[PDB]
Formats: sequence, structure tokens, C-alpha cells
Amino acid sequence: TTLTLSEAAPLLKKEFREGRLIPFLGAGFSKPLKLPDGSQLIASLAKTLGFEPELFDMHGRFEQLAEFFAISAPNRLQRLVYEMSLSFDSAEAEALREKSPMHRALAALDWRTIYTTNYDKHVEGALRDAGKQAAVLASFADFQGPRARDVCEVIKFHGTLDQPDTIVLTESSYFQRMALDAPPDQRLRADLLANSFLFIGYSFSDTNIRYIWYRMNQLREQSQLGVKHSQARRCFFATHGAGLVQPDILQQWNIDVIQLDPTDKSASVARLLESIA
Amino acid sequence: TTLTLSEAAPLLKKEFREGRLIPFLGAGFSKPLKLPDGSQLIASLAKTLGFEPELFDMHGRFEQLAEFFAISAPNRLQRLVYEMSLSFDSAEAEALREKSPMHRALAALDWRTIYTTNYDKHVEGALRDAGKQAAVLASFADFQGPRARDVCEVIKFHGTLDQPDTIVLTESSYFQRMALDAPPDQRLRADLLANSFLFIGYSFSDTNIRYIWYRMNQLREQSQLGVKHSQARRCFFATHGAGLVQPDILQQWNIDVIQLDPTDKSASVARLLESIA
Amino acid sequence: TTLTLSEAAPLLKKEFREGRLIPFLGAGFSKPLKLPDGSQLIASLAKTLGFEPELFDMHGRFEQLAEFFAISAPNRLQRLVYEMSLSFDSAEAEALREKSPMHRALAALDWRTIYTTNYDKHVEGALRDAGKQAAVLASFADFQGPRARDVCEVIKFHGTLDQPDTIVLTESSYFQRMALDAPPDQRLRADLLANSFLFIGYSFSDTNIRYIWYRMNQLREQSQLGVKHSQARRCFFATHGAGLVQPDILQQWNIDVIQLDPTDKSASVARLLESIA
Amino acid sequence: TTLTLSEAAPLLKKEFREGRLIPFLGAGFSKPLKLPDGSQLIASLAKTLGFEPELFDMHGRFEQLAEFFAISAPNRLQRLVYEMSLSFDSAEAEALREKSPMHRALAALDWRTIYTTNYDKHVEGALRDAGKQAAVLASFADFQGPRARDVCEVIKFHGTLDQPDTIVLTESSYFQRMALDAPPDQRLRADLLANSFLFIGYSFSDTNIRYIWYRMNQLREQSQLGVKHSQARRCFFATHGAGLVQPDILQQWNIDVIQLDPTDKSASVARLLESIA
Amino acid sequence: TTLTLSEAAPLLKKEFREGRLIPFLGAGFSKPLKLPDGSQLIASLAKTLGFEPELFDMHGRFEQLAEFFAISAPNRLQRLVYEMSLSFDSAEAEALREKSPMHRALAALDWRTIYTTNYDKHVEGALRDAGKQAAVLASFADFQGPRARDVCEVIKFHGTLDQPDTIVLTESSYFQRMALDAPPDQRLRADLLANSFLFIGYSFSDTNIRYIWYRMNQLREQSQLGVKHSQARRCFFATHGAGLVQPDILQQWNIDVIQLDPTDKSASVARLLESIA
Amino acid sequence: TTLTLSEAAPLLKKEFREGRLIPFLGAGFSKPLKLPDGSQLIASLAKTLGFEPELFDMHGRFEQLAEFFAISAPNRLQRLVYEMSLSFDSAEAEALREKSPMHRALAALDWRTIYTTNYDKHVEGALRDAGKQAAVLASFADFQGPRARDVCEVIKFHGTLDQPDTIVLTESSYFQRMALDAPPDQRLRADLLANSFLFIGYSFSDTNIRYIWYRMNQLREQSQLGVKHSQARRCFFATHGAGLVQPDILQQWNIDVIQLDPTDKSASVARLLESIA
Amino acid sequence: TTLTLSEAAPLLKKEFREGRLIPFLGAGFSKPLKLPDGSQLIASLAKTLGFEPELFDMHGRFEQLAEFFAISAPNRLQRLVYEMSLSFDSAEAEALREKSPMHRALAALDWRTIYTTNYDKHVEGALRDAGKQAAVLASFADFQGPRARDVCEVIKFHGTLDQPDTIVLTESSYFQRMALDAPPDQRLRADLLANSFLFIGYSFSDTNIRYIWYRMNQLREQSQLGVKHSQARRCFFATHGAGLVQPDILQQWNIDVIQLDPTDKSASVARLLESIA
Repeated sequence: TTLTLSEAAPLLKKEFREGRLIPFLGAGFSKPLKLPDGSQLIASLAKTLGFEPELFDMHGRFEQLAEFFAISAPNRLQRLVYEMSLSFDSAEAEALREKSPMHRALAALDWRTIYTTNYDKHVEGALRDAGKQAAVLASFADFQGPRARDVCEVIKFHGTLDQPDTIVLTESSYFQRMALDAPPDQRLRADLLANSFLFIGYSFSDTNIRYIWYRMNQLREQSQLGVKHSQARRCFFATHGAGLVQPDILQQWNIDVIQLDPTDKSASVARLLESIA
Repeated sequence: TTLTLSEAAPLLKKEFREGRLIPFLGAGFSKPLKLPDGSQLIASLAKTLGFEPELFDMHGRFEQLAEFFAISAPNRLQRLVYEMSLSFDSAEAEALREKSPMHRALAALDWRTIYTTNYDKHVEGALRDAGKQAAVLASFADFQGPRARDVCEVIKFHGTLDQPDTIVLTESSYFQRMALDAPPDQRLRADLLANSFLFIGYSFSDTNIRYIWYRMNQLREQSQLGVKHSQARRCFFATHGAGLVQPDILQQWNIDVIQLDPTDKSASVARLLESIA
Repeated sequence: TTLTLSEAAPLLKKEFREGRLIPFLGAGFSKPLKLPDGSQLIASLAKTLGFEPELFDMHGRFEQLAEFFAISAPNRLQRLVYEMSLSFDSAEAEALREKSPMHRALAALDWRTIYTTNYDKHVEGALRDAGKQAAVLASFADFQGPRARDVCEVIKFHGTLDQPDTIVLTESSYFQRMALDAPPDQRLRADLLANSFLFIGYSFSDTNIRYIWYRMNQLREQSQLGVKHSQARRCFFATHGAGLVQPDILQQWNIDVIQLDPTDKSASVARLLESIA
Repeated sequence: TTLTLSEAAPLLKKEFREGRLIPFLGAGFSKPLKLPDGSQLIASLAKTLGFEPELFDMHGRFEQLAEFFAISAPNRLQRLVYEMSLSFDSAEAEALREKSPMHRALAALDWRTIYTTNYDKHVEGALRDAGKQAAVLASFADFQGPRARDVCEVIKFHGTLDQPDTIVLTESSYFQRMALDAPPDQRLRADLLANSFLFIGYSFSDTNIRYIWYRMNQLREQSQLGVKHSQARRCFFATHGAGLVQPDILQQWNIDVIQLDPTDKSASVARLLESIA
Repeated sequence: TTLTLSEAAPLLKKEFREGRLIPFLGAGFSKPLKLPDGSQLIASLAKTLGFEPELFDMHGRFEQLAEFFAISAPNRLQRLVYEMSLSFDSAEAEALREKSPMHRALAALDWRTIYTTNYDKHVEGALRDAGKQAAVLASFADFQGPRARDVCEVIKFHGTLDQPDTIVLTESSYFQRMALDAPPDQRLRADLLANSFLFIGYSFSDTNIRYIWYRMNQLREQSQLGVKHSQARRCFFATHGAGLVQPDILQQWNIDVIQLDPTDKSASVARLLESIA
Repeated sequence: TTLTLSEAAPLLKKEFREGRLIPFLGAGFSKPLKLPDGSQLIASLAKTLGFEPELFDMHGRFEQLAEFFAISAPNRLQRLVYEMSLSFDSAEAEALREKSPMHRALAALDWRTIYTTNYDKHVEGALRDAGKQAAVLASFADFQGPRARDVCEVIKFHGTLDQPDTIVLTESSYFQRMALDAPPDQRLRADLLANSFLFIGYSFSDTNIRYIWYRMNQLREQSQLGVKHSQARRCFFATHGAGLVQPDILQQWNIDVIQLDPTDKSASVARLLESIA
Repeated sequence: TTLTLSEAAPLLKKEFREGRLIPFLGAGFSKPLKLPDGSQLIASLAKTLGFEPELFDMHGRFEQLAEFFAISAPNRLQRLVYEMSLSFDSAEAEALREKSPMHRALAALDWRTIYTTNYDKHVEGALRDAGKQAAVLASFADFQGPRARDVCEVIKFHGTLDQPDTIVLTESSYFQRMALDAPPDQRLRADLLANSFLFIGYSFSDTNIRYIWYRMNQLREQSQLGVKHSQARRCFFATHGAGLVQPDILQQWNIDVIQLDPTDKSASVARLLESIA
């Protein structure tokens, strides 16, 4: 129950010719950019509170340690968003983004809507390197602004570093995004009615994208509760290690798992995006 | 920011004299009963599908492996609920429940409402051993039935083994209980307006009780959005290892952490429940 | 499809002996108290804005005219709540409440929970005249306060005049109570799981209690979505003119219509409450 | 250093003929209306918290006990404002206000501005009984509303019972009115530049009107800091017991003390207001 | 976001019929009177100190050069106020004031309060030419003096030439008027609670009226900090060149910009004041 | 809601190890020195004006009787400051200060800043008896003088007897210190941003320290009006009789009440200061 | 009336040996770092709104154009703070800060308190390059945090780029800092009582530092209003072009102007800071 590269290539091409394919890009898409972890950044900020860096990481997950800065030392949480903006969007990360085959193969296609969950600017900046125009959509003021219909709309699902009050990084902020009331969430509610999604750069043990995978399936079934049940467009999830139990769970959430070649992570994603063209 | 046994004893006693203390019992409360894990039970059922027991546990969490039985082999999921009912409610588990000081100290108090998240019958059966009456509340038909006001109402928050369609054990069932639409959830919505909660038997890395801890705080703040902000009753969470970061997070969720003695797990919980008397 | 007085008397008595009958009292229950209309009060306050009283009533419903005071002249809306507190809870209204057979027959029964939607104090004050104790529940601070189990809890579903920030009288306040997030709404979510309701003092053209009648039925059906469908307790609505189409609609909302004698409005309600005893 | 009735009568008449006399009415002006104390009302509300009425009065001043309701039981503070509105503005208080010679002698004069610090409506209602028009000014919306120049403007310096959010009764509300930032305070800042004040109904041990007496003198001296020092209009304070030290202190605060006849309190104030005519 | 002449004419007329419109007149209102600049006057007085007139103007703004006379040669600062009184209030300036359509259209309306920031007497003298009475208010002794209610009160916000110690012309005097403690400032604190303002004769680069525009908005928002936020009366600013960014800033300071016809400066202001009639 | 001696000892020790604890010493700290009252001193000076000592005390508070000397007989007010300097700083008061356990336990700690409100020299002289250096700060010339960083700065909040023009003892001087413009007040404005305060030697009925307790809380909340609300350091107030209502009021002013043993007043304060060490 | 380099060197050295000299660093101190203007940055962001960069600069000052982004397009104002953090604190600005003689001569001295008004981190980073420790103080949470007494406290008077809600860059934010209520303002109120200030890097036409220069002088004179007038420590302002009128104005604001050599701007400031050593 797992597609290969050559099997999923005519399936993704049929969705793209009629304009109903939306990428949903994760943290693994920014892996060739050699960015800092963020868990390493939050551990070095804990030295001022008396923590050793290996000891502060012991007391919980990354969003839980950011919850601790949000309530006990709020000036260090704003310091964390500050030095991620210097690191994730540095000039060295732009130079790797010029030569990355993943970001070139993404920008070679005329997308209409691209979703991403990472905070850096390298999804839009890939489109600017190909001479294409992109529109960042993170806050309410971004949706209200005018733009052309030719411009690909890149919705920052968890905020952008140039709008620091849109960042979803504290644990309480992840819990209140489960109600789906943010402006990126309301845009997702209408796009799942018409489109198929291509999830790239996630793991099966994320537990945040798994709730989103569940809730998209529940909103598709709720949208056809009184009418006869019609068949929906299949979503897709590109993986390098699929496992043996998790692709069967994902199939009931309207998501087909694509096994990519695990020898070179960046090349096999680039061959997937070029087979759509 | 952590209470001890002697510091939290007058705080719990003040809530109990005016009838506003509700226990919220977890899987660690059934620890002295020597029950099977359930993850061991689901691994032995995977031998018929060709899995080694250590290899089937590798492919995900326990609720995710139960999702796999719910969609690929539904007769093995009903087999799992069957042999948990033979194991969790056996005659050997009742005999340990007679002599358990945790279950005796729980039943020595005249509670009005007891919440529990475990499937076994040993929360009510502790009350039956003390000569007291208990009312199991898991489904809609349980709430509709008549009972006296003297009877302590034990609400099974995740179902009961004698009503197998109320069991919340599949991963998709945990996700749809986050909307809080079940009859145990609607009872929780009214009890958080008036009562303080005593959480016993959980870990900080549960990620299901953490959403409940968040959502109770959000429903308290939403219930006083137009009126002036008044102070609410503090909830409590008894722990044997509190850590160093997690009790500060819990304090902003209206929950005070009680450090119990970690040398004997069962005795220190029993000294907590006897200090309320 | 309409019950009479003698037919509904053993049905209401069976619900009351097992403590599962809750009155839900409307504006028609305060009809013998000779209170001002409120629409007459809001019209006389419009003289300072240049309106004739018959002309200001023309421009919309009562909750819509109160919306106009909430946004264009907020000091007149607080004046309206002020002079309803002098009029609805006057000493002349208490003297009629002493001799009213509706309020005496209500207080002759040992209720556990009484719901009411009117702002005046004459539901609790009927219980104080019979020597019984009542607990007013309107805000979050009311639920947090301590009380005995013998005391009948009177939940003010639309606020109380002694807590003016709990008043649901503006049109926007009626629309945001349709989400059911107030503390009287969260108490209603748990009481519909176990109880039957006796609606007294409403009209079929209210359009606010009709949404509540719909939403109670939807929450009963949602509470048994996975289990087998069991039969719920029937609710009741006492009427003096039932009509011919509306009792059939109410039957599908789990509500049976009781035809009372329309010759004397106050006496026929009093014979209904005395047949429960 | 104390004026009598006949000595202060041509001094008050000269200020009134040129329209520069403003009454500043205290709680002693509402003394013939036989109103409840308020300290008696706050003591009877403390029975629900377990206090005896003589014991709750022991723990501080009246504004300090109202501070206790504002932070520990906010629904009882709104209950206090509720039952003062039923008591201070009752029909029995209006009937005594018809026949009170103090309120008749106040309304016999064509005032331009009347200040009062008490919450009841009997300063305006005295003017309505004489067939004159009055404009209540307590909140920002009251000043924004239109009115004629013939209408006497009655500024409620500590709020009005029909606008409960304007009430200055909590101790923290008295402390934040010392900065003089309320709309009644900003009106006082401009009226002290041109007018003389007649303080009626205060005691020397009030400690709130003494700060106002100090701060008015400081704002007069600050308004002529660069120009040559000119002589200001004298303010007046009518008293029944003046003492021996306090009238000398008040003279340096630009206030002359008028000794009234202490045998009948209400008659001697009425002879003062009729000597102005 | 800019009103025209015909659009702002019913808005100004509605404020004037209910007596809530106050003009706030600047230096551009005295432009047709052909007065000397003052910067030309202070440059010619610097010849005695060894300055060329074009070189003395180089060393700072006009209020900064007047600061230099206040501390290094105080007899030349009093000479400056002397020869402005001979020039701004000369007989030639009165003859142009007789025939000025701006000053005739101002005096054709029955104002209650007129504010002005210029030192000359031509705001009151316009009212004396129309046979109307005016009261100059600049110092503390002016407010203390008696007057009738029919008389329009003209408050000199920066002093008058006949009271030379009230002149606000030194830079240190402008900085200490930012605290708003002068008698014209205390009158402004009470008039912003009830009135709308018509600002005529200023530029956007003044930096003194911009602080007053900010501080009026801050005092309106501070006056409704505890009550519900009600809508205030809009202020107005008549301009001949509005620009493109500055009218949006002024709208958040409760000020609407009126674009007048820039071909004839004096005629378009006169058509504005005649449309109010 | 009241700390004991053993409960507040680790809370005060944590503030002292990081140098963020400032004592704020009242008149009760100079109680073992057997000083004259001052009210007894002002009564004996009134014999020359014809007053009996028990009759002069009747006419007002102590600061009000000192107001009477400031305006009617100024040579007796300077006589009062003279004979307090002979009495409060006598050689007999120094000998009791040598053996006082309160003053020894205060000087055993290396404080950085000590505030006091009493006029005598026994706060610095306790530090001189322990061989430590102290710097008196009362006037502007005291702050301008040079000193080392090791020296504890003792700020006389109401003046010192060796600088008689700094004494805050007249009632008008207490009212003008409510604006917080003195050099001890400006130092307090910066120290509340970083430090926690230990209030020792006051009563709840002082009404001057209560305004300071309010105004410190208002300046903490004003200092974080635009940023997210962070938690401040708790202040402390040591009491021998705490009462039942006043500790709840003080908790909302960021002040925790410490109940000391009332059997021996001086010993229980000394055990508090030695538990910090 | 202007000091030279050699004349002001023993005056600055006497203030530094007794620890009473505080630098107050402006935007001219970050001039050798080759930073972008900010007015150039705000003009390039206006291209998305349809403005040419030379045309958007025409419509007002820099703080006024930032007011326009704060109210009409708030996502571009957060974009402005974002790309100043990438530009002002880049790695190229750190490399110039290593070799800058101004920043080396500043860090060669053991300062106790350094004030700065620019947003970049190069005042603290100069101290980190010399192996010294610095403490950034911008928000309330920064003052509450613990630190040693050896550490130089660098107070960011207008905020820091790592705490974006502390930035004072909008025009309305400059106007509300004139009341001096921020935590950097409250620290300035206490430091002017004891210290002398060295202002480096400002112009005479700033109009924001001129209000601060005025208000510091007013707070020194207000702090000695009742005591005899004592002489205060002189403040200093280092300039490359002093002019001829402005140094006389600054002398009355307790500030002596130091004429530095205008041929090399960076070298003459470095010779000033090395003459203090």
C-alpha cells in the first residue's frame, strides 16, 4: 500500500494539469539549507537561567520548553525569535537556496497555492529566484492586501519571522490552533473542498500534522453528510522511510504514501517535483 | 513552585469540606493491581498477522497500533477489548484491590463525583468494598437512568469494559474526543465551573491529559469573558517526580503540583488521601 | 398530538418522583405580577433622542432597539437596566408574588434545579416565601461559591438584575449565546443528558427558545452517535393556545405540548403544578 | 475666623448675582431623606461569607470592606450597588424629598452648575420638583450629549446609580481619583479657575474631601505661577460644628467656614440657601 | 480620506446647531492682515549683537532664537514683544480686518467659545466689528472676572499682547506648556469632553499643534477607560494642501481633514464659515 | 492568605542572595528605643496658646495639629522639630539601640538600600555600631555627594532631623508627597522596577503607607502596559496582628503579609531578620 | 562658552574617578558601522503601496511615515523592524565594530551605567569584545532579572531589536514617551539626581533630545524646591559643529558643549574617551 516514484508521477501530473495540487511543505524541506535546530538555540539561551544545555533539553519537548520561556522569562522567548530570524534567513542560507535542487524544482512549476509550516522565507525566495512573484499570507492584514491572480499565494501556516506575533511555537499556541480559527486555518477549510495536497518533509511521529491529517478527513466527510457520498481527490505524502503500519493508517485519512529513495534525501524529492512537470 | 504533602493537606481539606473536590484518576492509580500493559496484549495479537512482538511495537504508539487493528483486521480489535475485560477485571485483580491502601483511602471519603480515565471497574469496586454505593456513568443511557443523591457518581471518561462501544482506545477516537462532545465531556464542561480537580496517576509526557489541562483552563477563562475576572479554585496534580520546568507550565493552567515521596509510590498516594479526611 | 391536564399529570409525576424534572420558566410566568413591558420602557427613554414612543417602536424588535442604545447612546442602555430593576423587583411586585397561585404551587414542590429566562427575582423569591432556600446562579462567581445539597439551584439563563453585566438583552448578546458558551449554557449541556424539561410561559413565535429547543435535541442525538439509539425522557411545554401545526414540529424536538385551559391563564398553570404533587 | 449666617449672606449673594457660585453637596445633604447607611448594607451582605455584622465592620473602613468584595466575591459588590439603587432612590425617599426644606431652597435658585458626591438622584430630582430642567453628567457619554444653555448641569462627582460602572466606592477607585483624570475631575479643573464653591454636608474627618480641598488650592496657585499673584474668589464650607483648629487650616485652602445653628440641622441649611435669594 | 467643502458643510452644521463646535484658529487665519513675520523682527534686533539678519536666522528655529534673547539679552526679548504689539495690532491691521471676508464670516455666527493661538487682537476685534461682545481669556485674573452668558469667550491659548507675561514664545515656554497646566490648558481639558473642534490655519509640519492633536485624543480615550467605549464627536482641520499621508494620521487622532480650494486661500476659508450658517 | 515565620524565611532568603530585598522601616521599628510620642510633644507646646493637652489633641490628627502650628504660630513648629532632635537622638536612645536585637539583626546583613520613614538616626546608627558604613540620603545635596559602592545607602523617605527643611510632618507636606516628586520619591520610582520590599513597623490604619502601597502597584502595572504581562517580585509586610480582611487587600497590591508572634514584639522581628541570614 | 578637548578632559576625569559619569549615546555613535539609514529602508517598503521612494519621503518625517505604517499597513511596520534587525546587527557591522576606535575607547573604561537611544546591539557588543560583561535593560522583565554589581548596565532608552515591542519608532510612541513613564524613563529619573551625563552623537535640530535636555533640567530644579539651591554636576555634550547660539541655550540646561575636531569625526570622539582614562 505504498506508491513508488514512477507510480505516483502520473497521479500527481493529473492533479497538476487541472490546477488542483497544493504542496504542504514541512521542516524537512529546509533540511539542505543547513539551518540551526532551534532546540540547540533554546538550550543556549537557558545558560542565563542556570541550566546546562543537555540538562535543559531533558525537561520536555521543544514546544514545552518554549512554553517555559513564555511564562517565566518572556524576554528570552523574544530573543529566541530574534536569533532565529538572523539564522534561518541569513545570507548563507540564501546561497544554499540558490543551488538547492529541491527549491529549483519547486519553483519550476506554476503553482497557485503553496502551504508551508516552517518560519523561514525560503519557500517564497525560491520563487523569487526563478523570476516568479509570490505573496506571503500569514496575518489578517496580508489577506486584505491586493494582489494579482497570476501570483502564487504562499500561506505561512505557522507564521513568518517578519511578523513575530504570528509565530506558532509555544505549546499553548499549538493547542489553540487545533480549533482551526486562525486565518491560515480558515483558508485551509475552503481549499480542502476542491484540492489535493502533497505533504513533503514530515515524520510519522510529529503528532501535530497527524491531527491536521485527521481533521482534514473529518471536514471532507462532514461536507457530504446529507448528499450521497462521492469520491474525493487523494492526497499524497512523500517519505523516505515509510515503515509498515503507518501507510495503512494514512490511507484511511485520504492520503497515499510515496516511497522515495532513501540514499540521497534531497535528490529523490527533486526527482518527484520534476516528474510533475 | 511545588507543594509537599503537609503543605497541600489543608488546601485539599478546605475544598473537601464544602464538597468541591473531584478526583481525576489515571492509569497510575491501577498500578498496584498488577494488570497487564495492553501494549503487551496488542503485541501478542499481532503474531497472527506475521509480526514479532518487539517488531510490531516499533511501528508506532499504542493508540496508533490500535488504529491499525480498527481498519485492517477489526476482529482483532474486538479480541483486544475482550481479553482486557478478562484481565483487568479478573478475580486476582479484585483480591489486590481489597488490600490496596490507595483504594481503601479513596473509599473512606464521601465523594460526590469521581472521574477516571482507565477502563477497569476498580474505582467503583473500591467503593463497593467499603459498603458504599456507586453509579457508573459512561454512555447516554447511564445518565438517563435514575439514582439517589447520596450515591457517588463515577464517570468513566474513556468508557467502560462492560460497554465496549464507549471505549476510547483507537487513535481516531482520541482525536474526536478533543472536540469535547461525548456525554462524559459535557458533564466535565459543567463541573469545571464549580469544582476543583485532583489529578492522580498521570505523567507529564502523556499529551492527552495535557490537552485536557489546557482546555479546562480555556473554558474557565471563556466563562468570565464579559464579567470582571474573579479568582478560580486551584486544581491539583499529585506526582512522584515533578521535574523542574513542567510545574511552572501547570501553574498557568490553574494546577498546583504536589510532590509525593518517590520511595514507595502506593504509600505516598495513600497518605495524601488520608490527610483529606 | 396534544396532551391535556389529566393526561400529562401522571407523566409529570413519574419524572418528579425520581428527581428528573426541571422547570424552564419564561416571561409568561411573571405575567400576574403586573410588570412593565420593557418595550414601553425603552420607548420612553427614546424621547431624549427625539423619538415619539410609537415611532421608535416601528424601527425594529425590542432586542434590535436595545442594540441601538448599546452603540449610539450607552448611558441610556444602563438607564434601561436601572429602571427595570426598580420596576421588576419593586415592593408592589413582591406583594402580588405572595398571593400568586402560580408562584405558590411552584414553591410547594422540592425542586433540585429551576431554569428561568426572565431577569426578575420572583422565581427565587417564591421559594423564600415558602421557607425554602434558593441559590442564584448567573455568573462564574456564583457557581464557584459554596452551598448545601438541599438548596434548590435557580439558574438565571439570561442573567440577573443584581449582576448587570450578565444581562442578555442586546441583539448581539442573543446571537453570541447561540454558541452556548456562557456558564448557564454549560450547565444546560450536562442537565439535558439526565433530565426532562418543563417549559412554561413561552410562545411559538419567540425564535430564541425555538433555537434552544432545536439545539437540545441535536445535543441529545449527538450524545448517542456511536452507541445504539436509546429512548430519551420526553420534555414538556405547557400552552394555553397550542395551534394545529406547531405541536407536531415540537414532537420531533422531544417535546410534548400540554394544552391548558385558556379561560383563566394563571389558574390553569397552577392546576398543572399542583397535579405534580 | 468663622462666619455666621448673617455675615456670610451678603458674601454668598455677591457671588450668586454674577453667576460664580457652585454648590458642592455631600452625604449630609441627603440626611433628611432617611436613607440606609451603606455600612449597614455591606454588613448584612457579609452574612453569606460567615461574618457577623458587628464583626465584619471591625476589619476596616467602608471603602476598605468594599475593596474586599471587589476582589474576593465580586457578585456581592454588584449586589451592593443593586440594593442601594432600590433604597436610595425609592418612592419613600422621593416623598421626603418633596417636603424637605433643604431641597426646596436649593431648587428655588437658578444655578448653572451643581456638584455632588452622593450616588442618589435627589439633587436633580429636587430641580424636577420645582419645574426646572437638570442634566446629569457622570460619564463621557453624558458630556457628549446635547443640551440647552438654560439647563442646570448637575455633575455627579462620584458616579450615579443608573450608570453602575461610574460608581466610586471601592478603596482603589478612591485612590485613582486622586490623580484627577475622570471626566468629573476634568470639569472641576476648569471650574476652579472662574468660580467659588459652597461645600455643604461634609465632616472635617473625611480625608477624601480634604485632599480635594488641598488640590483645588494647589491648582489655583499653579495657574498663576508666572503672572503676578492676584486675589481669588473665596470658597465656603457650611458646618454645624466648626471646632477650633480646623477653620484656621481651611482658611489657607481658600475656604471660609460658616457656622450654622446646630439645634436643627436641616433648618439652618435651608436658611442659608434662602438668604442667597 | 479627505472631505471637500460640500461634504463637510452638513457635518459642521450639525455640530453648530447644538452648540458643540469650537474654532481653533492658527497663524494662517491672520494671513490677510499683512502682519510682519516675527522672524524678520527678531533678526533685525540681532544687529545690535553683531549678527547679520540672514546669519542669525541660520542658528535655529524662531522659538530657539527667542530662547537666546531670554537668557543672554533679556531687554531685547521685551523689545520684541513691544514692537510686535505696535505691528500686529496697528491701525493698518484693523483696516484690513474690517474688509477681510474670513473675519466677517467668523463673526456672522453666534459662537460660544473660540480658541486661538496667535497673539494679536483680531479674533475678538472681528466680533466687535459685527456689534457682538467678546471676552478675552488669557490669565487667571481674566477667568475670575464677571461676564454674561451671551458673551462669546475667546481664549488666547498662547497669551495676549496686552498681558506680556502670558506670551508663550520662548522655547522653554513651549516645552512647559506640554504638561498642560496653564489656565488656557485647564479650560481645554474640560471642553474636549463635550465639543468638536475646527482647526483653521495650521500646517502639518508645526510639531506643536501635533502634540496638542495627540494629547486631545489621549485625554478622550483616558476619559472612558472603565466604561464601555462610546463614539466621540469628530474634530475637523481645514487645509489647502492636504498631502497624501498626513490625513490618514490625523484620522486616528479623531480629526477629519477638509480640503479647501488652494487657488484663493482667503476665499475658500470664507466659504467654509458661511456654509455653517 | 498569610505567611508564618518559617514559611516566609526561604522566600526572603531567595530575594536577599541576589540582592533584590529592600527594607522599608516604619515607626514601629523605633518602638524599643522608648522615644517620646510626638503627639505628647505637640500637646505640651500648646500650653502657651491656652490649650489643655487633652483638649488640643481632640481637634484633629497629629499632622493636622502640626498644620495649625505651620500657619498660626510658626516658631512653635520649629520648636517641635528642635525638641524631637534632642529626644529622638539622645544618648539614652543610643544606649538602647546598642542592645536592641532588632537593630543588631538588621545590621548583621549586607544590605544595599534601606528605606525608612522615621526621622531619627537609629537606622544608620545601627549600621555604624556593627562597624559598617552608611550613607544618609534625604535631600538633593545628599545624592550629589560622592560615595563608594560598598556603602549601604539609607534613604530617609520623610526627611532627617539634621536637615530640618526635609521633614515631612505638616499635613500639607504629606499631601504634596502624594505626587511623588521629592528626591526620595524619584529614587523609589526606579527601585520598584527591580526590587522586592520588606515593610516592617506599620499598621493597617495608617492611610499614608496605604497610598504608597497602592501607588507602587500602579507603577508596576504601568511599566508593562505595552509588553506582555510578566510576573513581578512579591513584596512583604511583617505584622503582629494581621486581621482577617486586610491581608486579602494587600495581596492584590503585590504584598504578602507575614504573621509574627505577638507575645514579644521585638523578639519576633529579630527572628525574622536572622532567618534571612 | 564652548570647551575644547584639553579643557574638558580634567572635567570629565573628575566625574569618572568618583563614578558619576554616564554616557548617553546617540545615532552618531553608530556612524562608523556603515548601517543603513532606515529612511532608505522605509522608502523601499513603500513600493508595494504604489509610492516612488523619493515621493514617499516627501510626505513627512521618518517617525511620521512610520506612523502611516502603524495604522494603514501594520504588516509593513513589522517588516521594517525585521529588516533593521538583519541590517543593524549583521556580521559586517560586527566586524567594523571590532576595529572602531570609538567602540574600543568606550569599552576601555569601567562604566557603571551607559545610556543609548539607538536600537542596535553595538554598545553592549563593544563591551563584550573587551572581555567585559554587560546587562541589557529595555523592558520590565530585564530589570527584574538578577545580575552582579560588577556588570555595567546598558539601558536601551528607545528599545532593543530583540524585544520588538519595546521599539520607540512610531510618532505616537515618541509623544507618549514625553510623559516619562517607561522603565528606561523611571531609571533616568533617579540617575539625574546623582550623576553627570555625557551626550555623544546628537544634533541640535533633533527636537526629541532637546525635550529630554529641558526635562532633565526641570527635574533637577524640582528636586530642590524647598531646600536651599545647591550647585549640581554639569552635564556635557560633545559636538563637531557647535554653532554660535545653541551652546548658550544648552548652558542654561546644565549642559556644557565640547567642541571636537571636525576633520575626522570618529578620531576626535575616540580622543575624548581616551582622555577620561
